[PDB]
Amino acid sequence: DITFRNIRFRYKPDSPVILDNINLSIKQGEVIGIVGRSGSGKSTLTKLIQRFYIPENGQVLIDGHDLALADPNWLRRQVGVVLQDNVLLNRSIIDNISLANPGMSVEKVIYAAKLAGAHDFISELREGYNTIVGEQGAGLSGGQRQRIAIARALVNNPKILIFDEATSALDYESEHVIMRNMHKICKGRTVIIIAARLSTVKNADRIIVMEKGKIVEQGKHKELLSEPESLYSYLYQLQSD
Amino acid sequence: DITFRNIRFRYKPDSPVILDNINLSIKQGEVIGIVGRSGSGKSTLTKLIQRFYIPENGQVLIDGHDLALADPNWLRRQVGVVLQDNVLLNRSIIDNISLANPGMSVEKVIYAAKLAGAHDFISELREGYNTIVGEQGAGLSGGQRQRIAIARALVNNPKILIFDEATSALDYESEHVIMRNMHKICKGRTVIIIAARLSTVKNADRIIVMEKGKIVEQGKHKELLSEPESLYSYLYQLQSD
Ligand SMILES: Nc1ncnc2c1ncn2[C@@H]1O[C@H](COP(=O)(O)OP(=O)(O)OP(=O)(O)O)[C@@H](O)[C@H]1O
Ligand SMILES: Nc1ncnc2c1ncn2[C@@H]1O[C@H](COP(=O)(O)OP(=O)(O)OP(=O)(O)O)[C@@H](O)[C@H]1O
Ligand SMILES: [Mg+2]
Ligand SMILES: [Mg+2]
Repeated sequence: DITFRNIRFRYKPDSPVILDNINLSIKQGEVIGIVGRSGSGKSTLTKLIQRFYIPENGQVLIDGHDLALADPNWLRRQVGVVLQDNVLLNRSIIDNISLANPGMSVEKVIYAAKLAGAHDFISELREGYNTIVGEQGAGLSGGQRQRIAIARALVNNPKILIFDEATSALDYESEHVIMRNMHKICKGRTVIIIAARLSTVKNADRIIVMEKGKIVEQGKHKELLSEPESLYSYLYQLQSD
Repeated sequence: DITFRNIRFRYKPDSPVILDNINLSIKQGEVIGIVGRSGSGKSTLTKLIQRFYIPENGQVLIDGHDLALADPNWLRRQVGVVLQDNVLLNRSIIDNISLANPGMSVEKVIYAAKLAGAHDFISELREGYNTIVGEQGAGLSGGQRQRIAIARALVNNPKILIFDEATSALDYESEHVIMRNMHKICKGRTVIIIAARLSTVKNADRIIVMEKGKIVEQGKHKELLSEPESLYSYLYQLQSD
């Protein structure tokens, strides 16, 4: 349902090759984890899904549609991206979550906040969902902001959801709620998670290991650990050393 | 050399109490980990060490100097903070690292970059340290940007170095490099590390567990892990399973 075929990418005609002959099929309903060293090409890979950039070689396809000849506006709607950092607008928490669709009532707002694990702390603020967030973003803490951003992205409701280190600063309990809810979140859609914390993607249907712009290893968490000399094993065994 | 006595803090006279009756002493040269749930008061604690805000009861002292009497110019040179997200200026890597002390010898810049684990990727670039970074912050990757920021802070050379989730989006190898270099990073200084990944603060001299604006637990990695009912043990058990 999402296909990378013979993808070769570099940023400038002078730039070194960033993505080197990548081939990948991601079928609808799959949770895909993407791991690898800092600078290996994880983010660049997700940018071709959005067509901020075009490859010099190969094709990107969604549902059999070549993105190179697809409608620009159509593609924008299909992809929702949650980054590491998120600025919230100087308005209420409910308004911030409902950005993509007001008129959508309090219940689907709360459900989105319950999925993101935000409803608890919002209920215990005095002003509640009517709490006006900062003129810069953070009248709240980093993780609270980030959970509001996740709740908003769920309301946005794209058919392709990209988490780019979205949870890596959240505490284990907070991330667990979101990863526990991943079964409801990815119903009828594709979820792509780029993680530095390997434990985040432990239950992905497929984990992709990037190195120097190549998909170097692949499989489930336990399948990747079967080879002790694998790159995935080396990073995993660095958890506490 | 860092003391909190009977600290009560809130952000506004309207705001609820964030930090309550906190007492903390951190001697010179130590490496301190701070852990806790999102919204527990970790960032707030470090904000008072810079006097962005002032308490209603209690005192903050650095090297025996009450911050109510401190020179604001002095304190900024004393406390250097690396956050989760960092902006680079649209100029060369060496100009970005050198910002605080330009004209400083090139091998001191390179040394700081080696401690951050940035030297290897910078050298592999076509233009090396002379590479003009993002027309935004980064024509680099997030983790590359982050390691440049860490190097920049080491060059600032503060007596107190605060990492607020600075490594949480770094891969296990890049973070391991920084933590192995920690024994050189904290030569003649104190280092405070806020992390969601509890493995990051494993070898810290002391670990501080925050919960709802209070220091609930305090000790060494395994001393805290030994407690059958402690929050630290509960949070660690959420990592492995
Ligand atoms: N705008 C850009 N122009 C030129 N090169 C870039 C640009 N953005 C990234 N790169 C380069 O492409 C390579 C991969 O970058 P990418 O952001 O995809 O890596 P990443 O795996 O997401 O890194 P991290 O894990 O640190 O976020 C790196 O060598 C990086 O320097
Ligand atoms: N600028 C601010 N104004 C008012 N309240 C704030 C501000 N920053 C944080 N708070 C509130 O103070 C409490 C503690 O915030 P703090 O940022 O210290 O938590 P934290 O432990 O750093 O969380 P995280 O791990 O998510 O960053 C939270 O309940 C938050 O809503
Ligand atoms: Mg990236
Ligand atoms: Mg914080």
